[PDB]
Amino acid sequence: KPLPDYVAWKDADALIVHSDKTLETKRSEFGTSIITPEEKLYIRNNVNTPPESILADRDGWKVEISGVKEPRTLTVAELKTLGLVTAATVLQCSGNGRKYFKDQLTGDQKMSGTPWTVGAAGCVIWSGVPLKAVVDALGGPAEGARFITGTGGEELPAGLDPKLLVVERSVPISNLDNVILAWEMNGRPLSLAHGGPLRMVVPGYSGVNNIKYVKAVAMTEVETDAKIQKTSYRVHALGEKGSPDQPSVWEQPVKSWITTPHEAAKAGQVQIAGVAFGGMNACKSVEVSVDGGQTWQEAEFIGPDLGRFAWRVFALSADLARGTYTLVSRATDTEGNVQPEETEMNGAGYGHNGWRAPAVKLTVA
Amino acid sequence: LPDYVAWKDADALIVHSDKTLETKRSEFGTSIITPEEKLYIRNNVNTPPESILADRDGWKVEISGVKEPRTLTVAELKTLGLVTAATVLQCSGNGRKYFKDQLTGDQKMSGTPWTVGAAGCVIWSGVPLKAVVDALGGPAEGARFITGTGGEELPAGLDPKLLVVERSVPISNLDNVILAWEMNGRPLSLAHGGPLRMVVPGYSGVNNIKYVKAVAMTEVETDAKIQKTSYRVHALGEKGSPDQPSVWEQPVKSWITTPHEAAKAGQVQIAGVAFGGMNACKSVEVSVDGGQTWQEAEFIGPDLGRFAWRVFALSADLARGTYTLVSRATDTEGNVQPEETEMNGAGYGHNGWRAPAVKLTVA
Ligand code: MSS
Ligand code: MSS
Repeated sequence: KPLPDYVAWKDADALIVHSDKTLETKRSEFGTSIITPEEKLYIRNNVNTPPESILADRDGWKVEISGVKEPRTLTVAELKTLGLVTAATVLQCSGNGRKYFKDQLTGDQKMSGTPWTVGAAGCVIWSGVPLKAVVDALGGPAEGARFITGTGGEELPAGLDPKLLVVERSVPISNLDNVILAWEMNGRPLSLAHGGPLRMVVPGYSGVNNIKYVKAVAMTEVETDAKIQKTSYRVHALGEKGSPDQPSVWEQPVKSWITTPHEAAKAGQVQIAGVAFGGMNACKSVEVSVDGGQTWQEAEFIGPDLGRFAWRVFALSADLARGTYTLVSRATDTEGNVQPEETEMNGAGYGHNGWRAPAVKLTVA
Repeated sequence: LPDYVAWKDADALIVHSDKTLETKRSEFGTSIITPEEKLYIRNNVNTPPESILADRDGWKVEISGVKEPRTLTVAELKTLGLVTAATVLQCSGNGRKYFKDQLTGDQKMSGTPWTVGAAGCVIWSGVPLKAVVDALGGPAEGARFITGTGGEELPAGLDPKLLVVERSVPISNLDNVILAWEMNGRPLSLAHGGPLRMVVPGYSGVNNIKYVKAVAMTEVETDAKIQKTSYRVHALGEKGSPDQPSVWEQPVKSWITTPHEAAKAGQVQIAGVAFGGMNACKSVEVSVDGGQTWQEAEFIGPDLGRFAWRVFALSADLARGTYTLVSRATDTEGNVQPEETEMNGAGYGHNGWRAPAVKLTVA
């Protein structure tokens, strides 16, 4: 399957093209430098990408800020005057790990959606303006405000109900201090593929909440009742419809997976590495096992600490005999949350973080 | 753009020569890490052919000056350890333009007139030299230097010492030195020293040997031209000689990176990059009036370590006019940038705060 027009610049050999809206990073392509190369970063769109014309005048891009004491519309040019913040986060789809839930289906049980393994995730550095600074410039939040609600800038088709298609998401207002209106990713102007010219980055939260080409940010008393917030991206049992009484895919859980080696290794000393994060919290420690979870050893963190929303690279130096190993990692966050062996089933297949499913088969020769 | 860097971003680079590409001041970004396609280039000799990347894991490195000396492949090196570190990769020439501006009368200085773009901050990943040396029994008794040899093919007939890119640094750097196969998450490019590079954190660019084919623990510095007489700190009109200081440790330095030319009157975000070389940057001051008044700046983004640089920013409310933006950094040991750097003949190691001032026209 060929790389779509809007991501022709990406690295075809590093990606699994599930659909034109769905590209997964290969497990062997994450690297050990923490930061995921831009041309290898995964893609997940719910609707078609806007035209490249929206990047012609980046500084002219408009964002309606409401739910504040002094509401008005500000340009990216203006936003650039109000502040500057840089932060590393784990950008991951709630769908990441869905394949593993599908593997657990018995009988006539069925689950739709992209069968992501581990490649629907990356760690990237964002740069932009803190939402707090933007809200404080406009007098602060309106009294009684409970949510940050961001609206994707895609053109909606005329005639149809906009709420059925709009990419609009709501997160609690306690995230205000963390939220970034970002125009830059990994040192470059933000690409169209990843939400340029401006993206609402919500650290620690799942991909869906990080709104590409954000054209509106509202401090609201209620969640948006858009389809994508009200019934979609909800955690429910098999056979249940989604509904707003259920937990939405917000905070990311503690998670990890092994990234290297991916298939083969020579007998003797082998460096086993991977990535680990705690979502809202930093990863405190990681254990690695070469025998599918029977025996565990403490791993070392590799590289610098990019913050509690980022991931760490970890490594275990293992001396291995000839054979077929089953490499798995189990991470713990700073609050004591640890990955389970398996994740409790849910109907849409969101938020997998089990350690057994994503095991790497290492043939040691 | 030359063949070996055709993948780079032409609009982000100033092409001085086929061996010399400078990053534009407006292209550093505020994410700390310098985009690979925008990273500067400085070669002393022609780049090897792209064929050396065909078999990366098969690339050979002669390790000597150890108890049990032998040649190891990149494949083997990958088994011995793993390390990741962010460093400031900067040419000793960076800032040479500013030294040339200080020349009076019939004084002359050769070399690329770099301003501030002969530098980047990048994440390396590879194997610690210490682990490689420990696997081979440790350093030979009496070893004083880490000497690395560039893998370029030398022309036959000519004295190899006149052209070889071979550099020596003190052995106290052993714990920091990385034999790196990866940069910013990707396999290391040919342009930046792939398939394997000797990264010496805190030291100037010249010491970070591309396509390293030999690493020796030696009792003496290599007497190669590039080490013995070149890259030495001397006065105007003096020849270089090995009694003089070599361009080793980087001094505390900074420069403003944004905005680069224009801004609207009112609130303006003034940002830049700062590092202490061997030491972390502790603090940065920014001035909008060419050094008459100073204000403390904030650090922006995460701390990538003592060898890296920090992004800093000052939020300034500015009236209409023409400002002169300058930054002055201090390291964790109290070393601070001077206004100007003492002159030296080859124009190495500029770190003054006045010369690299940005002219901001506020409308
Ligand atoms: N505007 C917008 N935004 C947005 C969207 C769309 O569609 N639109 N998607 C989501 C999702 S869903 Mo699941 O949870 S993941 C995800 C993400 C992805 O990212 P990238 O593509 O950059 O990777 O994004 C996010 N944001
Ligand atoms: N092998 C080799 N390496 C090498 C060389 C040569 O020539 N060769 N150069 C130096 C120098 S000098 Mo003055 O100090 S700066 C510098 C650097 C740069 O890097 P990039 O190009 O990658 O950026 O490199 C380094 N390394």
